[PDB]
Amino acid sequence: KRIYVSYGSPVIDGEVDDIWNNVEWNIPRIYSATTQTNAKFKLMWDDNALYVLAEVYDPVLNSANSTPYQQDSVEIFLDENFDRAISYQSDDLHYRVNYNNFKTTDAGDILRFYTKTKLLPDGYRVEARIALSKKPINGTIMGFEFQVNEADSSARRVATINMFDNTGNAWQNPSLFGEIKLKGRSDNAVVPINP
Ligand SMILES: OC[C@H]1O[C@@H](O[C@H]2[C@H](O)[C@@H](O)[C@H](O)O[C@@H]2CO)[C@H](O)[C@@H](O)[C@@H]1O
Ligand SMILES: [Ca+2]
Ligand SMILES: [Ca+2]
Ligand SMILES: [Ca+2]
Repeated sequence: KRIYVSYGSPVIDGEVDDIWNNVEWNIPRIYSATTQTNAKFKLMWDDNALYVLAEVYDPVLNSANSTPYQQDSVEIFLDENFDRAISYQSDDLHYRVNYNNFKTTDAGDILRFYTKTKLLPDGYRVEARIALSKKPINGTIMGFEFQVNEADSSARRVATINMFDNTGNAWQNPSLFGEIKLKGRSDNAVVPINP
């Protein structure tokens, strides 16, 4: 299915901008296995970028495994041109950041990826910017996926949570991503914001 993304320009600092409160939480509900770990994320776009704000409830944080996706982490997938190819094109993106803000790319220039995290009681927050290369406009559709890796005290991934793909294959297959449609940018810009 499809998430409608509002226009707006958050500050990347791991803090919840006022403007995030005007936008709805998306709840990923596709669990590989049962787990106490849950998550929610909000999206926003501006002329230059896509923005993700993710909160994970996860009582045990682990990143001791040297395999990135075997650490408690979130992953963001983007099919920017909306090709929906069955294998990764050169505009496809697959990014990951752990609760300590350690970033990895599986596909795409990591110079486009800017993140902050914050430890919360019972979990963590990720706040992420992805620089877009196609100038987005109202009505732009992109393919998107969101994933949480849940690791336990044995230093190994024990579960995944996905928004859209239930088949383990988003890392290989962009056609599996869901859809985001960008809306809400004014046609006139601003004028004089009066004092
Ligand atoms: O199914 C094993 C497969 O995993 C690839 O790792 C994936 C991971 O399974 C997935 O959940 C996450 O989205 O992305 C990584 C992409 O690295 C692994 O790299 C393959 O060698 C392996 O066959
Ligand atoms: Ca912020
Ligand atoms: Ca693509
Ligand atoms: Ca965990």
